[PDB]
Amino acid sequence: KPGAPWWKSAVFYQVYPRSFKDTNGDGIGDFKGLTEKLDYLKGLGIDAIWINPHYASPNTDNGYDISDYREVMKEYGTMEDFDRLMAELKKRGMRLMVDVVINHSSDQHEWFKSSRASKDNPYRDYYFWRDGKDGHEPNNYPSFFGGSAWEKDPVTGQYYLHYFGRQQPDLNWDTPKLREELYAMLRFWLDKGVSGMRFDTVATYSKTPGFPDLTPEQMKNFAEAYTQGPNLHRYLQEMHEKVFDHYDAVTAGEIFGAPLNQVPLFIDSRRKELDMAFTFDLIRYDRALDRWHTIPRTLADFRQTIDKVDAIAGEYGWNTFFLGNHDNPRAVSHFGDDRPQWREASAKALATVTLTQRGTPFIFQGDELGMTNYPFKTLQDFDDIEVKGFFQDYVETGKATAEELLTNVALTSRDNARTPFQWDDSANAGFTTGKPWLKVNPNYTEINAAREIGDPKSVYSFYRNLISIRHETPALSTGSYRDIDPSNADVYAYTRSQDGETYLVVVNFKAEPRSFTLPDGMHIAETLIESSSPAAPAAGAASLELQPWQSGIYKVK
Ligand SMILES: OC[C@H]1NC[C@H](O)[C@@H](O)[C@@H]1O
Ligand SMILES: [Ca+2]
Repeated sequence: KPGAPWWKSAVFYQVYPRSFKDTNGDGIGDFKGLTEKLDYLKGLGIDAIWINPHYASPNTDNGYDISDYREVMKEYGTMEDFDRLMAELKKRGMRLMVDVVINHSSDQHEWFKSSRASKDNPYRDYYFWRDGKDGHEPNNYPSFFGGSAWEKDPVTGQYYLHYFGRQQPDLNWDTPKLREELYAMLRFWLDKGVSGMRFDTVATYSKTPGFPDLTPEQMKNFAEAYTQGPNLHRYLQEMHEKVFDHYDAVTAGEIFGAPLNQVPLFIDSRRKELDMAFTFDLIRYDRALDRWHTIPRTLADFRQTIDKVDAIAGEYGWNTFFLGNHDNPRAVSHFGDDRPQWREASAKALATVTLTQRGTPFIFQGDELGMTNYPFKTLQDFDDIEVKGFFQDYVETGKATAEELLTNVALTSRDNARTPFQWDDSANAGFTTGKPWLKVNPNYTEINAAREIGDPKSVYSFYRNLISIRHETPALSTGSYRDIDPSNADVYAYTRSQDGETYLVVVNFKAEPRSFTLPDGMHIAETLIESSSPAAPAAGAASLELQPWQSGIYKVK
């Protein structure tokens, strides 16, 4: 003692409700579906669930465009269903983390309908309204979802700001009354017993006074420029002081776009801002600036990025660790090898990495099954507004052909992570009895929960066993982290240590046999678990012979 907070040793599971489990045949997942599957998650060993936005929403961005912060999304159920989900999680000693989207609201939110009525409306300053310049928009800000970040509203002739979709106007945190409304809203959910909140694009809350144009340089990486608002930390510290200081909920911020060196300002516990951070340096380590092309990287880049992110946590900060989420391609497809002969092996290898990283691991729904990217055939197979945005910015402008967009976005699209969870091999993998909102991956015939749960050699069983091991081994949670050799592009090896106990994690990222020599003086003591291994090393081993994609966790001496 002091002991570590429950969130530092917990294993979280991210549920994208819309695609988890449908119970009424409309093809959309819902609260009753998630509730019916809590035993599944409890059995896997999950301590807490983070659910994507579940509030009233027109769904132009699947929940991230909120029209009423105190009502549940019609598609997911009623408040009664949300309350029941809460109660069932508690009966199982599980915690719930909800998504908080307060960088912007839906343009259907009552605040916006009011704001847009006139320049003198009491809600005018709840958003950003500005006069155009030189015949066009206020400045050159681009939107993440296509075109300008400024939309003209003829009702007043001014433009309103939207970093994301035109139906997601940005909230004006410079307005005290708006901040107070957001705080009351957070208390509304916190009073219901919510255990955590994940703050969507938490680094963009502060806008730059005067909205000057982005420089040519900033334009190439506008995501970073939007995180440089001068009042950001003041706002975060105020929110902590006014809200979180009065509850025992964990806060996690999605720091997208921010330079890694600034992350400590968000998570250093002494600053009283956020408890932990979701960074994207790793998950986007091979993504081009335009966000739809990929750039070839090696394990050397992968581990060096992890090393830099871990270092940033220092002694008072804390990181979450994830290899996938609802905005990125599937982990095994992105970091592993999803070819049939290597999918399971690499998926287990990635699981070992995830569950042995320093920080709070988040498992995205389906990754415990080894789900893969989807085989998109036409641009119409994508539902995502972001893909429509790339079409607008790159195809309609003649920068790329529709075929080039398809070829590339098929590998990076958010829709890859949004296909229905594959429960079994019944119609539409047991996700729905109706027509799914997004097509189920045809590989559900071999990749599904029912098939993996009863098989000791499945990806699921491996995740389950890793989660047990993590729970029983303190060092694998809060222990220190040290990369054995940052320049090695074949075998990822590192140690986790705490209170004199040290563990070695070794993962072969190559589809070929490789060798690993332990550091001078270090020797294998015991083997906790291995995947794709014919035999464990013998006690005292000073080196290991690795099979393709083999992974293992060992106690060393
Ligand atoms: O809200 C905008 C953007 N924020 C980040 C979320 O992960 C993503 O799904 C959403 O579209
Ligand atoms: Ca439904």
